[PDB]
Amino acid sequence: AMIVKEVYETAEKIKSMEIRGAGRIARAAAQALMIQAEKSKAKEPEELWNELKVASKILYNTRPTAVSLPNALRYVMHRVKAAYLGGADLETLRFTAINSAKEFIYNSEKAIERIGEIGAKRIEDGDIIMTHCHSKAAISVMKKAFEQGKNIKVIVTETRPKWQGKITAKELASYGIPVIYIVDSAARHYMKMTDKVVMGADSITANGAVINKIGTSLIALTAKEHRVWVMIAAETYKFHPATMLGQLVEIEMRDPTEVIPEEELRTWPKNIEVWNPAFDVTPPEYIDVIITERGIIPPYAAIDILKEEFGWALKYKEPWED
Amino acid sequence: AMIVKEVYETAEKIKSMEIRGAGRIARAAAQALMIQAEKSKAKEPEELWNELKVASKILYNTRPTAVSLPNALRYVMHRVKAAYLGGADLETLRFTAINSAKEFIYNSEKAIERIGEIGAKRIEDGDIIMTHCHSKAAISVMKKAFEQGKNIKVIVTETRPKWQGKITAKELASYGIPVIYIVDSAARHYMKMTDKVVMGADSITANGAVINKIGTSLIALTAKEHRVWVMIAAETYKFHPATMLGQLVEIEMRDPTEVIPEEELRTWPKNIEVWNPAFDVTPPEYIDVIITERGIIPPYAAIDILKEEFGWALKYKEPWED
Amino acid sequence: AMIVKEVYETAEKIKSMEIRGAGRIARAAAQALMIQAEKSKAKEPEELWNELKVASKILYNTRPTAVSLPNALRYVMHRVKAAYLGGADLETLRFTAINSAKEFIYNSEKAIERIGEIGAKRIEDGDIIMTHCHSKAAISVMKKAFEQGKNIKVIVTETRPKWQGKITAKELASYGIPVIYIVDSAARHYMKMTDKVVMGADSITANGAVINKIGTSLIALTAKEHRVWVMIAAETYKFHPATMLGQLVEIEMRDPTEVIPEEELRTWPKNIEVWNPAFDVTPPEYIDVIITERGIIPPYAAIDILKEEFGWALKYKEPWED
Amino acid sequence: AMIVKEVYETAEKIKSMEIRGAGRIARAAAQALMIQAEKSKAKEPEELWNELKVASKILYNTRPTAVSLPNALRYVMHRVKAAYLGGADLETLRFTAINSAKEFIYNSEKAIERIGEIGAKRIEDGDIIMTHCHSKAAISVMKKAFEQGKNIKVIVTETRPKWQGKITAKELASYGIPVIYIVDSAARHYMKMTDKVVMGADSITANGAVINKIGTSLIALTAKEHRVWVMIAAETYKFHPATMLGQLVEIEMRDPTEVIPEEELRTWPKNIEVWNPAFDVTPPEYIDVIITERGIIPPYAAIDILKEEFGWALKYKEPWED
Amino acid sequence: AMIVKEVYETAEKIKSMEIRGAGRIARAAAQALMIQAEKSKAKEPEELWNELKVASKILYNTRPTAVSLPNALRYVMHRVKAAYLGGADLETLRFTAINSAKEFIYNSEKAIERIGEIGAKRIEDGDIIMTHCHSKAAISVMKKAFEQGKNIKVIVTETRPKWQGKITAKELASYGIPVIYIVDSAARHYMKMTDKVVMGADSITANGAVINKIGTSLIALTAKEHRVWVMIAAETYKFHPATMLGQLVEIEMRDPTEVIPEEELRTWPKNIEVWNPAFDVTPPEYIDVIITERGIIPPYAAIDILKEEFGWALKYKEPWED
Amino acid sequence: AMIVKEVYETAEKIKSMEIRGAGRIARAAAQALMIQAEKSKAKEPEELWNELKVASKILYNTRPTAVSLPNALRYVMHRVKAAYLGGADLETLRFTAINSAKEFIYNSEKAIERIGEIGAKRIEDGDIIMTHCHSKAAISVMKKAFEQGKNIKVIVTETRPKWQGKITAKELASYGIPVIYIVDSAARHYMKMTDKVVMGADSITANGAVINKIGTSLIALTAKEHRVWVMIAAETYKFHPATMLGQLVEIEMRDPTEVIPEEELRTWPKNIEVWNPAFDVTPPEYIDVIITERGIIPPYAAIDILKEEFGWALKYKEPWED
Ligand SMILES: O=C(COP(=O)(O)O)[C@H](O)[C@H](O)COP(=O)(O)O
Ligand SMILES: O=C(COP(=O)(O)O)[C@H](O)[C@H](O)COP(=O)(O)O
Ligand SMILES: O=C(COP(=O)(O)O)[C@H](O)[C@H](O)COP(=O)(O)O
Ligand SMILES: O=C(COP(=O)(O)O)[C@H](O)[C@H](O)COP(=O)(O)O
Ligand SMILES: O=C(COP(=O)(O)O)[C@H](O)[C@H](O)COP(=O)(O)O
Ligand SMILES: O=C(COP(=O)(O)O)[C@H](O)[C@H](O)COP(=O)(O)O
Ligand SMILES: [Cl-]
Ligand SMILES: [Cl-]
Ligand SMILES: [K+]
Ligand SMILES: [K+]
Ligand SMILES: [K+]
Ligand SMILES: [K+]
Ligand SMILES: [K+]
Ligand SMILES: [K+]
Repeated sequence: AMIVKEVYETAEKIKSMEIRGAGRIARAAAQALMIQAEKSKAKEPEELWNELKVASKILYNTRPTAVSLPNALRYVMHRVKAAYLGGADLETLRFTAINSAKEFIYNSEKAIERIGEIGAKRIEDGDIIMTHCHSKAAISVMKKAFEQGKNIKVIVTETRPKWQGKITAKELASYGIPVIYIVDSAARHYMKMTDKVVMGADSITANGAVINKIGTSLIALTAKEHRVWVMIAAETYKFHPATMLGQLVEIEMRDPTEVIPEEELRTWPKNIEVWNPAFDVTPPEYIDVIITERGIIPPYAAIDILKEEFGWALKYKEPWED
Repeated sequence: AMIVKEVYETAEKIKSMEIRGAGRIARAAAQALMIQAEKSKAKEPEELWNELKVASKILYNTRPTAVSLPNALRYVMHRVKAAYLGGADLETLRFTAINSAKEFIYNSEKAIERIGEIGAKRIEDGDIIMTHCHSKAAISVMKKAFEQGKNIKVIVTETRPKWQGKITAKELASYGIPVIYIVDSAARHYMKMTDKVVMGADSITANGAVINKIGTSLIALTAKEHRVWVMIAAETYKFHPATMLGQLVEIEMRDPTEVIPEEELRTWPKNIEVWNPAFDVTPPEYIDVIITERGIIPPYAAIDILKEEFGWALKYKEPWED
Repeated sequence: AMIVKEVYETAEKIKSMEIRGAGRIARAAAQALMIQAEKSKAKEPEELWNELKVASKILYNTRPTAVSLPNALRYVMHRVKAAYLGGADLETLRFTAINSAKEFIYNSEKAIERIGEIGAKRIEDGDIIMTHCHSKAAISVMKKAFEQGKNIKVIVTETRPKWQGKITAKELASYGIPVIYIVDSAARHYMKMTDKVVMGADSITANGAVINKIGTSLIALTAKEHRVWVMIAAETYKFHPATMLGQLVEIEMRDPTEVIPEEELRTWPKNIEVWNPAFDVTPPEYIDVIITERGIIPPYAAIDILKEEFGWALKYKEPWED
Repeated sequence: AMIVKEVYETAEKIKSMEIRGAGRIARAAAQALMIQAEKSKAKEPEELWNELKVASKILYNTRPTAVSLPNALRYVMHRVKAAYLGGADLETLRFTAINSAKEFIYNSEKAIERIGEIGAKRIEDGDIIMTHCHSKAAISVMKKAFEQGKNIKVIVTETRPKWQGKITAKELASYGIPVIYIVDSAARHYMKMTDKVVMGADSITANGAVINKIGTSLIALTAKEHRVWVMIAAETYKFHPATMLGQLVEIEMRDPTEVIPEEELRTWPKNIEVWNPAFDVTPPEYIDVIITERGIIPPYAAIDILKEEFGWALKYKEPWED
Repeated sequence: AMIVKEVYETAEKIKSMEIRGAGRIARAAAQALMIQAEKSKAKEPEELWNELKVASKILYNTRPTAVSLPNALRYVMHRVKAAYLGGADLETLRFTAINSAKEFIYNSEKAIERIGEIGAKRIEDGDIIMTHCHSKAAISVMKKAFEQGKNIKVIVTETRPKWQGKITAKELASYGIPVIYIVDSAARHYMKMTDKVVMGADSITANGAVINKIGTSLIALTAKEHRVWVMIAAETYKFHPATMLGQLVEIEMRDPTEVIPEEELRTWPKNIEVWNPAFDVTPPEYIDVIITERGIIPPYAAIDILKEEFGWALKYKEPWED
Repeated sequence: AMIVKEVYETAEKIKSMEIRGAGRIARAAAQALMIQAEKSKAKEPEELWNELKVASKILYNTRPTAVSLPNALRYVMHRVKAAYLGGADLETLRFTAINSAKEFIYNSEKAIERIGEIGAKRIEDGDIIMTHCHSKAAISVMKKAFEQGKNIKVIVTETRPKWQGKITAKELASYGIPVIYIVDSAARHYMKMTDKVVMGADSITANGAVINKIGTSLIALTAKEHRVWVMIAAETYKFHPATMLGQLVEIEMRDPTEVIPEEELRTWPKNIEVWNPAFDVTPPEYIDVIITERGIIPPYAAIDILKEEFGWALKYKEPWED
């Protein structure tokens, strides 16, 4: 297949984390499919279809843990598959792909804005909020509550090894929100003064577990310990359909040099191994609510989001497979 | 008073953490008093006594949290005080100081070796041990168990912000112990595969609480969560006499530029504050045993170590005060 | 608008708690809209519509915490509103108000009887049951169990500050049920002998939390500590629609002189503040089941009752608004 | 009245536990109805209908606790009853009974197979799995994970008093799976080395509680203590519809001589009573997932399985009742 | 036999709770013995000895639960008994009684002062403290922290049925301390805002359990739930020696008319029983420290206080017994 | 050495468990050293010393887990050793062996009686008590309570694999105590009706952990879940000195054919391994008190019993070593 440059570059940027965060990765995948479709020099429906399948596979094979990425490719490719198999001609097939992409992208933006509005109602004047990593859905909540006049402060954890917390601290301070920045290890120490914990998600499973940046689960555990509300801000496309049929979520292991720079690491002895898991699993007993664009649910209702939105597709193969 | 150079330099090195770890800080303080005494050009007992009081105050005012430092100065200064007040002449007073210092220093070395031997009996062939920071008492335990032929591995957490875990990983690997190095945030994720947790202490309180490097308490919490043994390796001079009469232990707050380098931090906006607590408090319910040079105790027997060894001195003022 | 006397009187009696209990308040509110529609001297539909709107606002601004009140008002006014906007003449609009209110009242009564039949199946012969406040729904359960010939005893807590427990003790004893009356403080001490706890609700939230009379959450906490089943008897109109989209339930703060009578309180020093929250929040982890007129549910299924009964109205404004 | 000997023999064998296991019991009851219908010498539909009702009652009165049995009888009898009341003639009613019986049996076999395929995806290479009693649904899970090439080992508890664990041990070993066999008392002692607990169910209630062989609740309690996953493998026909309306599940008390043999027991004095409950109740907080043939659910979604499959029947009497 | 009216009046006042609080009751008993000895018209030592024994018995039979009372009687009577049996003459035995009484009283006053000084060091500036009942030992703590210039605020629970919280509220406010006054039921609701719980004790047992005013156990349970420190301020004479040898502490059941006044209660039907326990048992896992006049201890060191102070007396009968 | 027949026989009977129970084993071991000293035909002290050493080694290499055995051996042999090294002639050494052994036996018997008197004070009229295995110390408690006229019932668990519970059930019933006999698996199911749990010990460690018959820790876990008091009746010679200096208690693994009789086990597949741990470890958090002959202690005071009774011997070698 003739795959445009933009697919390869998007995929590279997803792998190296120049494009990061689960929502954004998903939109970048949709965007990459859109562009494959705009620029295809294919002449028959079958050549575009083959290109879109191949592009989808390229994009799916970047980072495994955030289900947002394949849910975006499915959103597009289910619709493209149905049009192709229904006898669509070339320009019809192209436009199904382009318009599906745009639609996912728009709904993603709108879901995040609505999660903001719903989640902000739970934030109260004077609240100290602790967060972790950098999540646009969680930030949407904190930004909105501040826009409503509530005087909040946010405790931002630095989020080793990639320092996502620096992104969050700078962004929240740019909206005028006072920030306290701490190392991850200090989360129990400051949990007494915290009123709420607001974090994002990469995948949410059928039984209510949340997969999110390495350390989330520790934060949640000590939050529960201290009876501090744990709120997870997550779009419907963070819910993981394959877990309904027993699939385990793969935890991505990333390069040890994100932890210890190559310069330093090559001087270390062989009998030291560096392990660098980028995500951990938080069980539902430590989460009080998930804030989606359709409402607040307990984590044990994740299964209902999945049955409503994604169950239908589980009988079929992935829409990009042969 | 005429204070020798070595007192000022020791104190500076303690403050900047070029001399670090609670045991070592204490020995460096004893050592500094020893040298003030060796080199004093005082002519009367009262001039040396005044110099030793002043030196003690200099040393006490470096870092507040590890009670090892004042317990060492007390060990020396109680003995010096009693000799001075008993009418000691100059050379007698000098030697009381020098010999007391040496004695603390020797007993410290021997206590750590014995903690090693006692703690190693609790480590079993095949054990995966998790640790935090860099503690010579904890390391003594792991080194000894490896010397006994037990095939162990150690999970070393990096210990932000000062990276003490790098010291530990390199030291344990130099003895031939296989090391797995992880960020602090990954401690819950790897707690399932961990058999034992072995950490040090800076201060242990009357009710059994352990004050140790920022993050210890999170590690302990998730250890308890997973029914993983939490063992604290601590010399008797880590027990904190003033807590028997209600004293709270001060948590040292260190410079924000240890978290975010000055180059980067000066570019950040004013409405971000960086908080850098160097220690946290682990309650006794999350500790299974303390390994001292006199045995294994439950954390609730800390009070007995204190009553035996230090209660006597609480009626009196600090031995270096006027 | 020409608001009839029974509306003002009902509103004063809800406010002063001469009419109290969440179900009874809701039925009284529907009865008041009923009497307004009956006696209105309106000539136009637009005039009666406007009277019912104003009556509704009066009734809604009485006590904030029990969502039964607005759910009753909505039940009548969604129906009145749809009639009005579909051109109903005067007598059609009138009958729609009167009939919808009678429907609400009749369904409320049947729901309570059915809650009793369902809940009584979980009560066993010889059971000691502890309750709190005065809940018609909880009493329905206990009364039905006793009529089945189960030999029960009920421990009734006094329920400060308003003494609702006196109502409960005399009601149960007048049905022939043996009663043990205790102070709220004694709930842990007698939890060892209790087999079941049965309490009502004022509001149940999307995440499964139960808002009920101050003290409820303490009793639930210690029931859970002791593995004593906590059952909340509640009608579907106790479920709180706005919590689906993030709203917090307002906790009513009633007058200090309910706690300390005015004649005593005026003599107390100024630096004493009396705080009188009329409700607390029991988290779903301390509740075993909610008994609704449609069946036994776990508390985390509250979101399903809400989705199916109330979710449709949330995109619209309140049916009594301009 | 003219009941074939296969109905009586099936009943005897259920009661004596020659036919045992909840799914197998349900298959054997459907089969017994099948045979009554095939061999009936009835000449009129009302007479066949009577035999099916009497045979249903005889099979229902065998063992109380596993709801699979009545759910099987209902599956056949709801269909038979609708055909009888719809005017079906003899051969039509006969066929309805035979074919409904056959479908239940075939659905049961397929459901156990699908549970295996779904549950096996949760099992990872190198897993130690603990199980209890003998459950074909739990075994299907382990058998499929092993066929996928996962090197698992299974800890099998003996399961007093009837020794069902001997069946499990010999069966898993015949498939190639290594087994560690222990007494029920040792389950906490080996919970440290276990990665997963996989058990079956007799009845699952509307609140998510699982009723299973005596001792299950203990294993789940200590598994929870240790953060070991508890997975319950259970077909939809193990869900108990009467619990939706408050019914308590009856715990079967079996003969004391299963505990102590008759010869020994008759020598014991009369102030010893032997108590032999065959099942216990595990609360939903100690269960991570239930694996049904429709997917993985949190136990709190048991109510959703009940609503969509069984709720409809609750307004009617039992299809075998007069 | 010739008992002075002050003994009888002291006893009446203890029984009616005109003299109340464990420490005050013990002081009043020592004082009553003092007065019997001062005013005795006995002419022989055996006759004074008899009066002291009879008066001890009368004071012992007033209120059972607070061990301070018998410990005060023992303090005086062990000394009196050793003087009588050592041959003391009249004036010698008289003086032994007077002076032992005086020492107990003076030691009690000093002990409460020292508890204040020790406990106040645990209180930090800005602390919200919750308390229960009226305890002079707990109040000494708050009063001293305020005198040190810590801006504290105290949540005082009303303490039904005798309203001891009104004493506490008015007393702390008279010292300048702001008070929030609430019903006992609201303790969980305000536990989120509380930094510390500070209560007293009637008896502390050999296993670390604290027996204190009804409701204490509830407050400690929810404090533990919230990670709020529970501190018990208690003199050494609140430790219960008979528990070392297995004795159960008797929980006083007081008149029902303290709960419901006589006038109302006589109108109630006979199938209502009012139960009025005046104390409950808080287990040691819910207590962080006991603050004695000898220092801070974990509750598990209660046995050490008992061993060193009281153990000696357990082989003897009560010093007032024949 | 000329070892008498009774030593070899006693050692075989400990090994085969014809002599079992930790206290009884200890008394049998002392009785065997006694008989060796009685019948020895030694001529020199050095010869008898050497016989007693060898006899001791034989007796110690029988069963490893109950420290009562070596503590008995030490009791006799510390004394024999000190006599020998202080020049005792033949008859003096002999008498020292015989007398020390008789002293151990007499003190063991008195300790058990006294444990009974102390423990029975914690048992109340109407109590349901659950026990496990067969512990003379626990039986002493129950038997004394029943002789005081407390109307108790005892739930006795069968205690697989060796059925020690049959011994317990018949012993208690022969004293007139009502007995309910159940399988170990049923302990959680009947924990709701139990008021107290009373069990023995084999070894108690420095950190407060109790090593007792397999299953003990499970019963303790669920007692704790249900707030049922767990009391361990144990003599001071059940406390384990070497744990003070870090030693782990060896858990005895007994023969697989205790679980599955040889005639059945030889027919089972090779990939089944039967594991038969005779003991487990109950952590101190699940124990309320230890009842020793010196009084009630919390489990965390085990270290005090050890320090005062046994600590002195730890710097020396075992008194039967070369
Ligand atoms: O764990 C991360 C980022 O992972 P990484 O940095 O590894 O992509 C974020 O919390 C989620 O992705 C959700 O973010 P959002 O709410 O922005 O979707
Ligand atoms: O918390 C630290 C180091 O603090 P820092 O790096 O701030 O000195 C170590 O665990 C203890 O000091 C004990 O170490 P040791 O066992 O070596 O005394
Ligand atoms: O909290 C209360 C009463 O509040 P108040 O007395 O302040 O109105 C009752 O438990 C519920 O309202 C339920 O009662 P019911 O089941 O009767 O609706
Ligand atoms: O409790 C038992 C057997 O009871 P019994 O031995 O008393 O029949 C099994 O775990 C379930 O019945 C599940 O079995 P399956 O998964 O085979 O249905
Ligand atoms: O329980 C009470 C009072 O009981 P009552 O009101 O029944 O006497 C107090 O908390 C303690 O007695 C401590 O008091 P203090 O610290 O004053 O000794
Ligand atoms: O664990 C057992 C017996 O082990 P076994 O039967 O394997 O010897 C008993 O509970 C203790 O030994 C205490 O018994 P006692 O209190 O009688 O010493
Ligand atoms: Cl709310
Ligand atoms: Cl051990
Ligand atoms: K907090
Ligand atoms: K582990
Ligand atoms: K109970
Ligand atoms: K495990
Ligand atoms: K708090
Ligand atoms: K119980």
